[PDB]
Amino acid sequence: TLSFITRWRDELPATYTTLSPTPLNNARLIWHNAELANTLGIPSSLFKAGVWGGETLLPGMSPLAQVYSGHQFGVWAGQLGDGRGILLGEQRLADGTTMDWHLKGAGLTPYSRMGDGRAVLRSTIRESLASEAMHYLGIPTTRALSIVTSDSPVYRETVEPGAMLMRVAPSHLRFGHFEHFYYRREPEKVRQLADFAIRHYWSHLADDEDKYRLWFTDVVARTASLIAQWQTVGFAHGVMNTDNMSLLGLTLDYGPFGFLDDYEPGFICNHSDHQGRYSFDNQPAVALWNLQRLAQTLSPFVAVDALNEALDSYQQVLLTHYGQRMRQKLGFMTEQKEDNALLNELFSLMARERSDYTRTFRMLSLTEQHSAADEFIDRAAFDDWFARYRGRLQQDEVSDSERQQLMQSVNPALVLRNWLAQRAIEAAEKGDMTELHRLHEALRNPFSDRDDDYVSRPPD
Ligand SMILES: Nc1ncnc2c1ncn2[C@@H]1O[C@H](COP(=O)(O)O)[C@@H](O)[C@H]1O
Ligand SMILES: [Mg+2]
Ligand SMILES: [Mg+2]
Repeated sequence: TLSFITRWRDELPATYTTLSPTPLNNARLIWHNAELANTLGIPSSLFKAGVWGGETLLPGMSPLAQVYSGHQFGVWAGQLGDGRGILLGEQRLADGTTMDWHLKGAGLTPYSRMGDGRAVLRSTIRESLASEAMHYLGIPTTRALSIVTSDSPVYRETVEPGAMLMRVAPSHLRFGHFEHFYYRREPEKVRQLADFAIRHYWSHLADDEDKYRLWFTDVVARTASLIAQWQTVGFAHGVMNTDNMSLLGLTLDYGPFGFLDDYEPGFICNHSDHQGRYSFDNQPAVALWNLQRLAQTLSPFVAVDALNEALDSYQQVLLTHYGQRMRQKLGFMTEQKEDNALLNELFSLMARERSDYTRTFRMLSLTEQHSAADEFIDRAAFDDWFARYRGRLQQDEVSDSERQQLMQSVNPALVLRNWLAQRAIEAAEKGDMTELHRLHEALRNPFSDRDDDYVSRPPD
C-alpha cells in the first residue's frame, strides 16, 4: 500500500553504497509520531521493532548510504558521508512529493570512519523533540517518525542504550554533496546533482533558461529565510558545517542545538565549539560563508558573476524575513521609522539584564497601549523604554485586543528548553515514556498558553 521509488539509486550512481541496516539487540519501539504517520499513509499496524529498528524492509525500499564531504568548523575535513544512517527509500505521497526515509543509527557504513555507526537514546530523543518543535513553529525542518531503543551498549562519555531515529525529509541533499565531487575534480557530477535537484524540487525552472542562476538565487533565499527564522525564535544550531546545510533550506542534524533562554547573542551550546564559531549571533554570517563555499562548487558551469549576484541578495532577503517577523513579534502592525531604534534598544537592554528570550516576548504580547503595567535590575530604564515603545503602538490604529492576538500567534508560549528534554530523557531511560509523549504533545501547540511547568524557567 505504500509507494517507494528508487530515484536517487537509479539517477545518481556512484554517490552511495548499497547496504542493509544492522539491527540492535532486543530493539523495541518506544515512541512513534502518530499524526505524521497518518499524513504519510503508513498503516498503524506497522507499529505493532521491524522497519523502525532496521530489522525488516518494506517492499520497494532499496537501502543505501550516501557519500558526501564537508568543511567542519571552517576547515576542509575531506570525505564524510552517511556514517551512521541509511536512506531506506524514497516514498511518493499523493500530492506528488517524495519523502526520504532515513534510519539514523542503523549501523556501520563505508562512511563511518572510526565511529561505531550508532546513536544513543538521549540524542535521538533530543532530535525528535526539536525537529517536531521546529515544525509546529512553522520553520522548515526534517521530521521525526519513530524512536527505537535497545539493550545494546553504546559508549560515549558513559555507557548508553543504542537507539535509532526514523527521520523523514523531502531530501537529504547537503551543501557537502556538491563540495564532495567538486574537490574530487569531478565537475560533471556536481552538475548532475544540480540537475537532479532542479528536476525534482524546482521543476518550474524550464530547462536551460537561466536555469542555474535562478536555482542558486533561490537556494540563497531559502537559507537566508531559514536563518532569519532561527534568529527570531532563539534557535542555535551549534554545528553549521557545510555538510549539515540542507540544499532545500530545512533545519538539518539536531546535535548540540539550543533554544535560547537568557538572551545571549554569543550563546554557545556546542561543547567542542571552542572559538564560538557557531554562536547564536554568528549564524547569519556563518550561513553566508557556507553559501559562498557552495557557490565555489558551481563555478565550473555557472558564471562566477551570477553566483556573486545571488550571494549579494542574501542580506536583503535575510533582513526582510527577519524584520517582518520581529515586527509581528513586537506587535508593529504598520511601519514607523522609530522601529529599528526601538528594537535595538530592547535587545541591548535584554542583553544587559539577561532577560529570558521566549518569556520576554510572550509577556510583551500582553501590552496595553495606554497602560504602563519587574523582571529587571534597572526598572527605571525599562519604564523609559516601555513608554517610548507604547507611544509608537498608538500610531498603529489597531485595538489592544487582537494586536495581542497577533503577537500571541508569533510569540510562542512554550519552546523546547534543554531541561524539558532532559526530564523526558531521564524518565525514558528508566522505562517511563510518559514524559516524552507528554512533551511531544505540548510542542504541537507552542502558541497555546499553559498551566504547567512547560513555560517556566529552568529551576537551576
Ligand atoms: N557514532 C558515529 N559513528 C559513525 N559515524 C558518525 C557517528 N557520528 C557521526 N558520524 C559521522 O561523522 C560526521 C559528522 O558530521 P557533523 O554532523 O558535521 O559533526 C557525519 O558524516 C556523520 O555521519
Ligand atoms: Mg551531520
Ligand atoms: Mg550531528
